[PDB]
This record gives sequence, structure tokens and C-alpha cells, in this order.
Amino acid sequence: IPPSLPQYDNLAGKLARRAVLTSKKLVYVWTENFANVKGVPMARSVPLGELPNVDWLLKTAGVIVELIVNFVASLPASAAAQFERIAAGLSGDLEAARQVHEALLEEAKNDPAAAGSLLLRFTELQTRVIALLTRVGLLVDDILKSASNLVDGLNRFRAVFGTLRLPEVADSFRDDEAFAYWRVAGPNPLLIRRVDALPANFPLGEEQFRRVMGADDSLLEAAASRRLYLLDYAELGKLAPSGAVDKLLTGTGFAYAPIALFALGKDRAGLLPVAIQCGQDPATHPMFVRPAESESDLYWGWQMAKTVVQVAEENYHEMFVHLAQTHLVSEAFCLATQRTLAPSHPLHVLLAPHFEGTLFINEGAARILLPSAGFIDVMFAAPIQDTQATAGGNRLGFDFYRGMLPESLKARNVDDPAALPDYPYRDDGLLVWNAIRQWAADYVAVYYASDGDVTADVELAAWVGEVIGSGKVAGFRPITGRSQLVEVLTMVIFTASAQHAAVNFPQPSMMTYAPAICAMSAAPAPDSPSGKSEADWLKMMPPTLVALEKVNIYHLLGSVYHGRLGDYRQTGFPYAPVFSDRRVTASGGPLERFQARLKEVEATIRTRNQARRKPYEYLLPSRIPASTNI
Ligand SMILES: CCCCCC/C=C\CCCCCCCCCC(=O)OC[C@H](COP(=O)(O)OCCN)OC(=O)CCC/C=C\CCCCCCCC
Ligand SMILES: [Fe+2]
Repeated sequence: IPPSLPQYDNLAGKLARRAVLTSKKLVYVWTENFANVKGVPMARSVPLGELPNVDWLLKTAGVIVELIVNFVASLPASAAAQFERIAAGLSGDLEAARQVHEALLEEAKNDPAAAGSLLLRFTELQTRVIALLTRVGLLVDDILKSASNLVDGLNRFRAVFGTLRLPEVADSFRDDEAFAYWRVAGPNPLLIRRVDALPANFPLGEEQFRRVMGADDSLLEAAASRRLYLLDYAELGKLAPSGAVDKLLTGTGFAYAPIALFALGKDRAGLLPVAIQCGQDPATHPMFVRPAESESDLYWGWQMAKTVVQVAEENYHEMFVHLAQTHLVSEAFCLATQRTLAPSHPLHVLLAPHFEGTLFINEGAARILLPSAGFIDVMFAAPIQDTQATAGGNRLGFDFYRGMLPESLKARNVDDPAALPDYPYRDDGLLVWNAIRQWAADYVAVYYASDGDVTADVELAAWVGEVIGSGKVAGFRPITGRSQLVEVLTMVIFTASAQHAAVNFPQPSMMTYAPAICAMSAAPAPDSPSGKSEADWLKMMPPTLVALEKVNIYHLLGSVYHGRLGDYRQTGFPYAPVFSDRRVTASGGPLERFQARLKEVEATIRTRNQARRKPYEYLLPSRIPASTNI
């Protein structure tokens, strides 16, 4: 049976669906008082049908067990003794669970007709792997309680990896061009903007600019030729505390809201860092200017200033770009969808796959990552109550329309490949955005023939109402026609899939090594550009506990690829197609066209990567999950 809009469904359909929605609303319940994320709309609890499937669980547990084994193996034999039996037991039990899963799958295959008799056993396996994860929880608590015993000046930052290979950034982090390239190809491709005139509170002058870029360049010429780009972290607010923040677990930490200027040379061959101010007030933050190789008295001040930017970057990236603007946005769309679009509504069928695992992973962020003494309280400088409030405020202020990729690119004046040629997030992102848009256009056209079909759809009206109201999605507005609906669906889908991928999957290769990036520093911003030493810079590096949590959490969160954009098949048993409607699934139809377009996009991106200075692979469709689930 094809899905239907409520105004067209037959009566038995209409009453069945309104009763289903009355039921859904008892199961999927809004709160703004979820523990550790006050003010953000959340599910009160995760319904049974929203727990992760076995396939996700085995993937996630697999990575976690690899990390446990790696940790235990890095310990001295004496310390390892406390944990070896437990670690061996987790490995063996996970393997046992894989085998149960594989047996169940082969049993279903031997008699597909009898496969419904297996569903309790499939949920029993889900329960079992979740219980395995509870045991992991207990082991993590124990490791952390014994952190003192277990846990060029940087050897401790290598040691925490065990036998995991250090990422490339461990080699290249001090390099100026590499630093600049984070701005366009790193986990946070969103903050960088063109600058036409400098902020008043960033008094970089003509003479300083020419010192760096050459006597034949100028601020005026560079600005006018679209060669100046600014990173300004003012929006971090309380994520950049004024001073020292003393915590029990990590001692004294600092973070920052700096401003940094980058420029292209006249040949536009690449972005170069020009100047950094380590906070918003120039009266208390001197100007650091890019030093020449011979200026050994400026060298370490400049390394310190870049580390200041990178501290700000982890705070901005993780709390805003990643948690607030992917995870916590998709939370709202998940809840509105289940509460207001009947399961037989075609938009429910389309969107549900894009929220698989979202409620679960988000409850995990709040319960595990955000309480006092949790990962974020360890890894991020600000008091945890300030972090929670600031991330939440950022989610609440995120404008849905202004946040769409093309609008973002335009508002920041970074949408012109002629002016800023090397911007992989922009160029690959647009390919994926546009492919999704055509799919959304095609799919909408199946079910909505007129703008009348959009305005007369009472479920869609209720959905918009809940997204605006209970969901507190800023900038969302009434949907009055088909083209608008398409732009909306494109954004909801892109957000859930590609955007999350682009800002989540860089975590292992770019964020696991604390000297290259960390959301806390152990020292104030450099007080002068001149006369700093390696020892002054080393003082900024975090306590080892920070590094230990960092390598493990960022490896995990970027190593689970579950589901794939466009596949539209269940990702757990029985792995059936999402769509039944032959208008969607037919040969040469909307779905096949979307699938084929994504492979075209993949081929284009691979071609682009052969010619890039470094490959950018996060927006390869083959590496984009349909949902935000890790
Ligand atoms: C950091 C900023 C991220 C921002 C984005 C956050 C958004 C979404 C991500 C939310 C992710 C939520 C957390 C991951 C969820 C994993 C799937 C899951 O649900 O696992 C649940 C278990 C059990 O939970 P429970 O509450 O009973 O006990 C917590 C400890 N009191 O949690 C973990 O395995 C702990 C984290 C494993 C950390 C790495 C294992 C390290 C083992 C090796 C040695 C470790 C030494 C430390
Ligand atoms: Fe994520």
C-alpha cells in the first residue's frame, strides 16, 4: 500500500492514522528539562523502538572493545592485571554476540516464512549488547577512578594512543599552511568568512600586513580582491572564560575567543595565517603577526597564538558545529516527525530513516558526555554549567534557513570558487546538497501536485507547528508551497546525513592528538609576541587525563559508519526496503536516479581529490550515513 496525504487517504485510513498519532504522542514526549541539557528540546525518554538495532550495537561495541584492549595493552604489566580479565571477558562476550546474530540471520534465511518467530531473540540480542555496553560503563568508571596510577615534552600525548597510529596532524601541526587549511577542510568549515573591513576591535594595520604579505600588497588591495578571510570566535561567549577555571579533575584551565586573519596570495595558491589576536579586547590581547623563519624570538609566541585558535576551535566545533547544529537540531525534527506525520504519510516514510539512532545517541551525549566530571567537563575548559548553557543557547539561536549550505556560503562571502578556489567543504557539500535537493523535488512531486496539496495537508501543518513551537527551531516558518517544502526537506536531510558526516568524521584524524587541538589549555594566552620559549608553549598542553579521554572518545565517534545516504533499506534485520510505492522505487525512478546521482558525485569528488593538496573525503557519499547516530 502506498503512503498518502491525510486529505486524500480513505476514511479507514484517516481514523487509523489519527489514532496512531494520538498513540505516538504518549510515547514521544517533549521536555526542556532533560538532565545536563536544560532548555534544549529533547525526548523525555527513548522509546523501545528507538533503541539502536543489533547492527549498530555490534559496530559501536566493536570499536569500544578495540579501544579497551588497546588501553589495557599500553599499561605496565602490573597495572594491566586489574583490567585484563574484564577486558578479555568483554572481547569474548562481544564475539559471542556476533555469533548469535550470524546464527539468527542464517536461521531467518533457512526459513523466511518462520522468521517472525525470531523477533524476541533479536531483541534479546539487542538487550544483551546494550548490557555489554553497561559493563563497559562500569569499567570506564574504574579506569577513570585510577587515572593517577594508570595515566620534546610531548611523549605523554603519544603514549595515550597505545598502538593506535598517531594521525598525520601529529607530524604537521606546527605548519602555518596546514593551520590555515583547517579553516576550509577541517571539522569546522563554517566559521571562516570573507572580510572587507576589519573589526574595530582587531587593529591590524597596513604595515603589519605588508610585513607578512609583501610591500607590494596592502590591506586595501587584498580586501578588494577577495583575498582576506577572518575567523572570529566572539560567539563562544562563556566557552571562553575570562580567566583561570580550577577543576578537581584537571586543575587550572583556560580557553579563548580569539580573532585571526588569513590571506590568499595574489596567485590564490593557498590560505596563509597573517595575524592572531588571542581574545576580543585588543587592550589586553597584543597582536601576533606571522613570523619569518629567521625570527626565533617570535617563533614560540606564534605557536602559542595558533594553539589559542585551536583551543577556541575545539570548543566552537564540538559544542556548536557538531553538537548544537547537527545532533540537537535533528533531535527536534525526529520528535516532530513521529508526533505529527502518520507512519503512512509519505514524508514520515522518507524522513524516518534520517533519524535512526538520533534520540539514543543524543540521550547518550546528555547522560554520559555532559554531566559534571564527564568527558566534556574534563576536555573543555569552561565550567560544565557554562558549557551546557552555551551549547544549548547556540542550538536555540541556530536559524534553519540562514543555516542552509548555500545561504551560509553566501552570507560568509565564500561561495565563489574564483575568489577562494580551495574550499573542499563548499564544493563537495554543494554536490551532495544539490543531489539531495533533486531527490526531494522528485519525491515531493509524487505526492504533492499543487501548492494546495501542501497547505491542505493538516499533518504537515501540525509538523511545522511542532518544529516552531515545542521544537524551538529558530527561523522555521509556515510552509505554503512545494518549492519551499523541497528546500525544507533538503535541509532536514542534509543536516541529518551529510552535514553531520562532514563535522563528525574528521574527529579521528584531526582531533585525537591534544597538542594539535584541545578544548582546554593549562596556561593563559601568550602575553607577548616576543621572547617566548618552547617551555612557555609546553605549559599550554593539557593534563594527561584530558589526552586519554580525547583519543578514545574522538576515535569512537568518528569510527562508526552506520547506514548510507540514498540506500534506503533497513539497516537492521530484516533489511527490507524503506519504500513500497512503485512510483518511487521503479526502474529509472526517483530513488534509482538519486542513487545514481550519488555515484556520479562520488566519482567527481575522487577526481577533485587527485588534484587537491590533501584529499577531503568526508563528503564522499559512500562515507555519509543517512542519519546522525554517532
Ligand atoms: C566530546 C564532544 C562530543 C560532542 C558530540 C556529542 C554527541 C554525541 C555522541 C554521544 C556519545 C555518547 C557516548 C558513547 C556512547 C557509546 C554507546 C553507548 O550508549 O554506550 C553506553 C555505555 C554505557 O553507558 P553508561 O551510562 O552505563 O555508562 C557511562 C559511564 N558511566 O557508555 C560507554 O561505553 C562510555 C563511553 C565509551 C567511551 C570510549 C570507551 C573508552 C574505553 C578505553 C579507555 C578509556 C579511558 C578513558
Ligand atoms: Fe556525531
